[PDB]
Order: sequence, then structure tokens, then C-alpha cells
Amino acid sequence: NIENGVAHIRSTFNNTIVTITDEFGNALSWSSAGALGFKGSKKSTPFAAQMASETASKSAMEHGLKTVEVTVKGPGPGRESAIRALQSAGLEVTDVTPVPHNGCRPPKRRRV
RNA sequence: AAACUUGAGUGCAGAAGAGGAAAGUGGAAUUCCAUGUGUAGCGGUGAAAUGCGCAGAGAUAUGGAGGAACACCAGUGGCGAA
Ligand SMILES: [Mg+2]
Repeated sequence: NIENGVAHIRSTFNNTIVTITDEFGNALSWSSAGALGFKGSKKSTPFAAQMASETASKSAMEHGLKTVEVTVKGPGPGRESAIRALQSAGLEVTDVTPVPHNGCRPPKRRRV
């Protein structure tokens, strides 16, 4: 039984991943678009992200979690959908996208 | 040959600068490593597959190693012969 928690959202252009934990960082339940049998372009849709945070939150509340914080990441479109649905699963809502200070060289641009 | 001070230098008084060389200090991020939680995919594309993963990945939290580069400031802004 844990009541205070943190919800991590990792939304990219290929997949949305949600991990729920306390403030101590130890996870309790996670889901993703792939865990719901979505493949490819389906795995990145904003609708398909909400089906993942809803699944994740229901498992964390089963442990007894009521208040969870939000840490969002990535430019994936499944950001509002995965965050609003956090408040839509009986969870009380009380940006961590890594930016470098000019560090490592990024890969070459794609000539599609 | 002799004068001159405008050109060109010097002196004096101010100011600005990513100009150069050397040695130090620091924060973010990437990768790898370890540890704790924790479970079924992660990753990737037009769509896929190769690839990694149940021997515990990816995610998350903490710590460590190492190299490289210096967000914001930042501007037909500045400096330099290039
Ligand atoms: Mg002077």
C-alpha cells in the first residue's frame, strides 16, 4: 500500500511508455502501446497512448495509489492524451526532456 | 642643400573585443558499468525487418568511469591578414 507516487511519461514518435513509482524511484507498474498489442504507426497514435496510461494507472491504484506526480519527456504526440487520462483514472495530479548544453554530436539527417 | 607638418610613425589620456598561446575549474547531455524497484516487450520505418530482451531488457532512482562539446547569453553583434 503506497499512496504518494510519481508517473513518468516517455512519448516518442514510435512509442509511448508510462512508468509509475513513488518519489523514491522504485517502480510499481508500467505499460506501453506495445504492451496492448499495437504495432508500428498504431504504436504512436495519441489515442493509443491513452489506452496505455489508463492501463498503467489502474494497476498502480490497485496497489492503492491515490496521488501521483507527472514527469513528461520526449516530443511524442502522446503527451496530452497520456497526461489527461492520468486524471481520468481516479488519480490526483498534483517536463524532463533531456537538453544538452552543447554536448555530443547528433546523427546525420535523413535524406528521404 | 635647406626649411615644413598635413602623410607616416612616437609620446600621453581613455575604451571595446569568441584576437592568440599555456595551464586550471565547472554544469547539462551521450555511452558504458554497478546497484535497488519492476515486467514483457524495447527499438526502428512509408510499411517492415535486422538488432537487443524473460539469463530480467527497455523504463525508473542513485552512484561511478570516460571522452567530447560548451544551452541560455547570441545580435546582417564583436575580434582577427586570411
Ligand atoms: Mg592607452
